[PDB]
Amino acid sequence: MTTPAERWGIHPEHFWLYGRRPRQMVEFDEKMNAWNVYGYAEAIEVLGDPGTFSSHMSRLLFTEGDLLQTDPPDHRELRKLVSHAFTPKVVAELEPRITALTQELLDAVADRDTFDLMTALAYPLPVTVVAELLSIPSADRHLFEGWMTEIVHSMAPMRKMLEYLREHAAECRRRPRGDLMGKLIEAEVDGRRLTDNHIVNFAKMLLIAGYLTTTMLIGNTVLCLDSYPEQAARVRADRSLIPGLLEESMRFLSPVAATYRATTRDVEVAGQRLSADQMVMVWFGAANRDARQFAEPELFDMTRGPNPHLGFGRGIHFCLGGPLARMEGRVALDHLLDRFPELYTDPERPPTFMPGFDTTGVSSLPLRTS
Ligand code: HEM
Ligand SMILES: [Mg+2]
Ligand SMILES: [Mg+2]
Ligand SMILES: [Mg+2]
Ligand SMILES: [Mg+2]
Repeated sequence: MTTPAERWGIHPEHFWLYGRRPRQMVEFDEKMNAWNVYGYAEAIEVLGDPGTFSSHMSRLLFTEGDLLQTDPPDHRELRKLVSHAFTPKVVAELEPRITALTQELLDAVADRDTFDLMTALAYPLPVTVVAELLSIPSADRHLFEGWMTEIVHSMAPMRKMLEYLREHAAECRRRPRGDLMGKLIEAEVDGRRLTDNHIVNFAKMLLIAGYLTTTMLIGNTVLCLDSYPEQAARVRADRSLIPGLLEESMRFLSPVAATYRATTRDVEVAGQRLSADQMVMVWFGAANRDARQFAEPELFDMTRGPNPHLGFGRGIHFCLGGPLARMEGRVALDHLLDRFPELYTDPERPPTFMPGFDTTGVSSLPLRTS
């Protein structure tokens, strides 16, 4: 069966998408001036040692409040403080709103013969969750819909969004409430109250981290359903397969193909000697194709497994929006299949993908009913 990668030429440089093995699981590149980690076990080792493999990228050369760029102990405190807003409890509380939105979005395309799934369902979806968590007024949510689209399209839309979030942080200081913003106002990291800049960077981080990759998740999954008809038929007849389907979609096409790490000391990984102050690229996409961990990794199999892929990552930085992303993917797919009995890709209007080399996901997906 022809994979999505072979059908449309998804990231030809991503050799693992075409069943090709890396010569070594840890390889240095002179052109990139960075170490590449391709193996599953080696990835877990790198991700499991944040003291050696820092997340603070500025070391190799503003980021305060941004969890992605923060190491322990500051990371430990800041994550612990915001953890409550990402639990399965918050997932269940937000589901009816996202369900309603999914219905509304699919009402618009219900009678269409052709439609782009990305612009119809995938793009106008993920903002709502983050907007709810950041207590963005419902009237200002359209602004974030526009801003996030522009940044995806390509500095100017980012400037306006940061400008809004600065005043939003100052407004929430005048309005005390038991939400995520309110807890950030009363928060203490390193024995110090977080300034507006800390909260702005956190808000910016959350918006970026909760948008494009969720969009890629929706796109990639439908792309996989179109490539595997026998498996897609089982999904329509058994909707309880959807959670497993989404997990495999992330293994097969990891929206975040790689994350970045920086060495703090001389370290040996898989016999390779890494020097201090060097960039390390941890390829989630490559690690998800490791046959030492996954049986027949070249095959798409929704029935895995359990499926311990690295699409959400691994370690202390493990995706906080993990539970929220799976839910958003589930609701989007379930209702999409309910509304459209038949969905097909168009050879005349082929799907396009994000150019980013550290990503693997759909940018546009034209669909037809017959
Ligand atoms: C399917 C879509 C998604 C993908 C591909 C994805 C990818 C990731 C990955 C791989 C990490 C770990 C990063 C690392 O180790 O360096 C992560 C953490 C994070 N994610 Fe998820 N994610 C997704 C959904 C979300 C959602 C729904 C949110 C929230 C709205 C979110 C916001 C974050 C934030 C703020 C972090 C940083 C947490 C930390 O550093 O402790 N991402 N995202
Ligand atoms: Mg910095
Ligand atoms: Mg700086
Ligand atoms: Mg099949
Ligand atoms: Mg769920």
